[PDB]
Amino acid sequence: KNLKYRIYEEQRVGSVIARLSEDVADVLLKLPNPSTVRFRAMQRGNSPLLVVNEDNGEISIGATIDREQLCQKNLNCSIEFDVITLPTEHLQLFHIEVEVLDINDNSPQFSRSLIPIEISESAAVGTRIPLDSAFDPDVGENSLHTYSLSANDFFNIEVRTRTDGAKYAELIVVRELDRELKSSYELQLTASDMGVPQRSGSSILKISISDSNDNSPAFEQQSYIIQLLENSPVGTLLLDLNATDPDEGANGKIVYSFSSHVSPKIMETFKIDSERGHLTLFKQVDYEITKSYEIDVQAQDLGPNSIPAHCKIIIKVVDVNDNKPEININLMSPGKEEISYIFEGDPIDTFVALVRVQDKDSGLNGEIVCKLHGHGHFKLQKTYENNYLILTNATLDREKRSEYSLTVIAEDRGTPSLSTVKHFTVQI
Amino acid sequence: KNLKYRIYEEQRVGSVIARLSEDVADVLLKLPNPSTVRFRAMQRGNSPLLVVNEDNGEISIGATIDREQLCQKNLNCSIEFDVITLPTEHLQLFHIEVEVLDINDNSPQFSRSLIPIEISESAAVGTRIPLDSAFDPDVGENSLHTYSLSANDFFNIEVRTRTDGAKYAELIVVRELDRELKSSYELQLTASDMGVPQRSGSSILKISISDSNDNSPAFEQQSYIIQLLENSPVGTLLLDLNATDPDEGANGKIVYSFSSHVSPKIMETFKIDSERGHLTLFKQVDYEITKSYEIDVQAQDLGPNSIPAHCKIIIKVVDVNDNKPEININLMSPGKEEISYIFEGDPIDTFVALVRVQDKDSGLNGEIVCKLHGHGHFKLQKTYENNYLILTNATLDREKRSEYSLTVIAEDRGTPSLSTVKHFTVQI
Ligand SMILES: *[C@@H]1O[C@H](CO[C@@H]2O[C@@H](C)[C@@H](O)[C@@H](O)[C@@H]2O)[C@@H](O[C@@H]2O[C@H](CO)[C@@H](O[C@@H]3O[C@H](CO[C@H]4O[C@H](CO)[C@@H](O)[C@H](O)[C@@H]4O)[C@@H](O)[C@H](O[C@H]4O[C@H](CO)[C@@H](O)[C@H](O)[C@@H]4O)[C@@H]3O)[C@H](O)[C@H]2NC(C)=O)[C@H](O)[C@H]1NC(C)=O
Ligand SMILES: *[C@@H]1O[C@H](CO[C@@H]2O[C@@H](C)[C@@H](O)[C@@H](O)[C@@H]2O)[C@@H](O[C@@H]2O[C@H](CO)[C@@H](O[C@@H]3O[C@H](CO)[C@@H](O)[C@H](O)[C@@H]3O)[C@H](O)[C@H]2NC(C)=O)[C@H](O)[C@H]1NC(C)=O
Ligand SMILES: *[C@@H]1O[C@H](CO[C@@H]2O[C@@H](C)[C@@H](O)[C@@H](O)[C@@H]2O)[C@@H](O[C@@H]2O[C@H](CO)[C@@H](O)[C@H](O)[C@H]2NC(C)=O)[C@H](O)[C@H]1NC(C)=O
Ligand SMILES: *[C@@H]1O[C@H](CO)[C@@H](O)[C@H](O[C@@H]2O[C@@H](C)[C@@H](O)[C@@H](O)[C@@H]2O)[C@H]1NC(C)=O
Ligand SMILES: *[C@@H]1O[C@H](CO)[C@@H](O)[C@H](O)[C@H]1NC(C)=O
Ligand SMILES: *[C@@H]1O[C@H](CO)[C@@H](O)[C@H](O)[C@H]1NC(C)=O
Ligand SMILES: [Ca+2]
Ligand SMILES: [Ca+2]
Ligand SMILES: [Ca+2]
Ligand SMILES: [Ca+2]
Ligand SMILES: [Ca+2]
Ligand SMILES: [Ca+2]
Ligand SMILES: [Ca+2]
Ligand SMILES: [Ca+2]
Ligand SMILES: [Ca+2]
Ligand SMILES: [Ca+2]
Ligand SMILES: [Ca+2]
Ligand SMILES: [Ca+2]
Ligand SMILES: [Ca+2]
Ligand SMILES: [Ca+2]
Ligand SMILES: [Ca+2]
Ligand SMILES: [Ca+2]
Ligand SMILES: [Ca+2]
Ligand SMILES: [Ca+2]
Ligand code: NA
Ligand code: NA
Repeated sequence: KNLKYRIYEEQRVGSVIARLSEDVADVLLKLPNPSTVRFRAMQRGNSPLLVVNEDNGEISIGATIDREQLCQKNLNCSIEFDVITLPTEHLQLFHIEVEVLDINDNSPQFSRSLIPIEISESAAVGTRIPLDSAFDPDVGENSLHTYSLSANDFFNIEVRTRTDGAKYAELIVVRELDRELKSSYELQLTASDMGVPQRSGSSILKISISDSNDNSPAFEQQSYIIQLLENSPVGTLLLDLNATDPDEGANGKIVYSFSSHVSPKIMETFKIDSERGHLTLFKQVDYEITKSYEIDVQAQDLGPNSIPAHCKIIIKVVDVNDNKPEININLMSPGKEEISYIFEGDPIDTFVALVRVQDKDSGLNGEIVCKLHGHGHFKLQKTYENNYLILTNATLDREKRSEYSLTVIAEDRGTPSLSTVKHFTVQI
Repeated sequence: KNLKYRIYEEQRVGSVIARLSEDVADVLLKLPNPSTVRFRAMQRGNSPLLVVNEDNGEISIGATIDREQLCQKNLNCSIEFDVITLPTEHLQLFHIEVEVLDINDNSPQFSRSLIPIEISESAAVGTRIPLDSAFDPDVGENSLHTYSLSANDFFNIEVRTRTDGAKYAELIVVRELDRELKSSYELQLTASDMGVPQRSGSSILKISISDSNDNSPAFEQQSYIIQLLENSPVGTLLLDLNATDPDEGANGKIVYSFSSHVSPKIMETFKIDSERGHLTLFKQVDYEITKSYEIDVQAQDLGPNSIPAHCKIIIKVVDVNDNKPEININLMSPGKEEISYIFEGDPIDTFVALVRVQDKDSGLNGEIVCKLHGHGHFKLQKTYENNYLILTNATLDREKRSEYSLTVIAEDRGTPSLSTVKHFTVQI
């Protein structure tokens, strides 16, 4: 005869499932000498989960019944057990089937306690990252049901089911990440089943935010006015530029250089340190040639898709008194630097020489005072700016002196003052 | 007296500019013997540009007058020089100012003929790149006025003016660039002034498009279904994955790996080649333990801000006949494998043995044929699936023989078939 029974797993050893006397009365009481029958179980002596009492026919749990090690994740679980009546003469055969129900004696569990995941700050709102699945060997209501993520402002989870039915958690970036502000997170993922009592397991996700090159260098200020004495030595520090980049590694490492469009002249006279940004002089400047310079400097990081920053540096040169006045004396005489005077006297206010002075410099450094200091009484008459005339101031005397020596002094209004002197003689 | 004249540069040497005798008549005609006066130029510097005719006072070009070498880029240009009348008796002084005008005898020119510029395809519509400025030593309308860029579909040009008045060209990205399609451009930039005849100069732009990581790997298919014999040797090639990335260098170098969320079990049994994508078996499979696998494999490039690609590989394991049938024979005898039989003549169909068979496999590989072989007159009667009884089939006349030896055959319906044999003796 066939008998079917229904138990819960892990019940205490020795508990009775059924009593043959009570359930197979129709068979036992119809044998010869009903009270003399004895029972024998048909199993091996290794791990007998069900046992029969040979004297009264009690079917009781012999060893622990773990549904999980027995049927794994199958919904249907049942143990088979054959019992026979002794003696052999007209023995009966009882095939006993015990359906095993599952209790919730297993909590959700994670493979690893630390779940390291790396996310680039570039990751767009909506990015999804499947997380480790917890394992719950139970079945039905007792198996893994849902997940939950510790409260925070940047991540969520959606619970999903894959092809085979199992459930898993998908991490979702819901707010724009920024490594420059918060580089790492630590959040708790909790899996829980739907059993009674409800069980839970948990793991910690260590989210690390990798840097992307979402920031370019920045200058303190964009414009600069530098004054430079035209006599500064090669190597003078014109300006130490400082730019900053919040990014990490190469993305935040800055290189300074002259903008790609700078004129060659600027590169001829100035040099910029690629690493520290020391704008230095390479060959001296001359106010008498170019009075100003408009340098365009750029700073760019060594990261990908890099946008550069730029600042403008105006170098204004200032004049120094590095040019001495020039004296030119011109005469009517076609040949030489000598002024010919009539042997026998001459009239007053007679043209002797034209005098022109000039100074390369500017301002007071280029303004000239001219003085005539010959050994006599000639007069230096102004005609226009920096152009004077040399004339006489009284009637001369041939007999007294024949050779004259005149000296012109040109002295600019600079400090230190500079001056030159020229000499020429008057033959009469 | 002051005299002002207006001439053009580069005029034919020897041409007459003005006649002093004619222009200072109002002064000469008030002298004694106006017709005897002669003129002398006060030519200063090592620059003999203009000459005076001593007899009539004609001002003629002594040497070529190049406005560019004299006043450079200044609007106001003039040569100043003093001329005097002979004889000295009340000689006159004429200050002459000769304004030199500019002709368009110089074309715009570029410092370098090839202008190499590098642009990353990531550069957004609107990016601007100031380009080298050409230099035109002319002045006014004759100097650099406008620029022009060879016709194209990806770049535009805007003309600009800097603080000091000079003009420059700003390159503009007008349409989204894509290096994967077109890696370089070559465009002609022409600077032209506004003189008549209009003169022009040109340089060529070598535009290089640097690659950015704007593409992630791609798989041929999204999922793959693999059937796998549970007896395949370690190393069987399950699948050769091919992913492609159009990017350059590291951006296009692909790495294959198991997704970070795969279970340790999957990594215990499978291996993926990081470089070529060879999904191979690491530890043999057993259909009797796990029947399928859902592998999540990813391929990502070695570039920045990299998004990985994903493919799902479903491995269906298939049963083979790799388990032999198992026989359990149970008897009355508690000690050893001999079944003690009633010495006295027994009736037909008397219990001798209980026999159970089983097979781990599935389908025909798990279907068992059970057969009873022996000396004679025994019957193997089925009770239920894979469970039979050994009984007697004739009157046990002890006289014939006392010892019997019986052999039980379990042979599954697999291919190749597997079998188990049991032996036990029947004493009467
Ligand atoms: C992934 O890419 C794999 C590579 O295939 C190429 O990839 C790139 C580089 C391009 O060239 C592209 O055009 C190619 O597709 C690809 O695997 C290939 O698959 C084919 C069949 O699908 C294979 O052809 C078969 O080759 C074997 C062996 O020959 C090879 O191996 C020997 C030993 O190493 C070498 O000496 C040879 O030079 C070959 O390289 C043959 O035995 C076989 O012949 C039999 O099968 C064909 C039909 O396939 C019949 O017509 C014949 O009559 C025979 O019955 C084929 O010739 C090819 O070998 C293989 N190459 C690999 C793996 O490198 C794969 O399909 C792509 N996708 C996936 C999902 O795997
Ligand atoms: C760029 O930065 C440098 C360095 O400044 C220092 O380092 C940076 C990384 C930042 O952390 C700064 O906050 C930090 O101060 C600047 O150079 C520094 O300039 C100052 C003056 O501005 C120097 O100190 C002065 O030196 C004079 C002359 O001897 C004294 O009379 C003053 O009493 C005062 O001490 C300082 O020495 C100098 N640093 C070094 C290392 O030489 C630099 O100015 C700056 N660039 C710009 C454009 O501001
Ligand atoms: C899993 O169990 C179902 C449920 O039915 C069974 O009912 C009892 C008879 C007993 O067997 C209990 O353990 C189960 O709860 C099975 O469904 C039956 O399957 C048989 C044949 O397989 C079929 O003839 C019946 O009609 C089915 N019953 C119903 C209500 O539809 C199912 O077969 C079991 N699956 C496996 C793989 O064993
Ligand atoms: C030029 O001639 C005039 C004629 O009157 C003189 O006055 C200048 O000399 C100065 O003036 C007189 C009044 C006297 O005080 C004399 O001592 C002055 O030096 C004369 N100048 C020169 C430089 O010879
Ligand atoms: C230069 O010439 C202009 C005419 O274009 C005139 O207006 C100006 O006065 C001149 N520059 C001077 C006088 O400094
Ligand atoms: C057992 O003996 C009977 C007697 O006729 C016979 O019919 C039967 O075939 C025998 N058993 C087997 C398995 O042949
Ligand atoms: Ca259990
Ligand atoms: Ca359980
Ligand atoms: Ca559970
Ligand atoms: Ca950021
Ligand atoms: Ca940066
Ligand atoms: Ca960053
Ligand atoms: Ca100088
Ligand atoms: Ca100077
Ligand atoms: Ca001076
Ligand atoms: Ca010229
Ligand atoms: Ca010119
Ligand atoms: Ca020109
Ligand atoms: Ca592209
Ligand atoms: Ca690209
Ligand atoms: Ca790529
Ligand atoms: Ca197997
Ligand atoms: Ca098998
Ligand atoms: Ca088998
Ligand atoms: Na610096
Ligand atoms: Na491959």
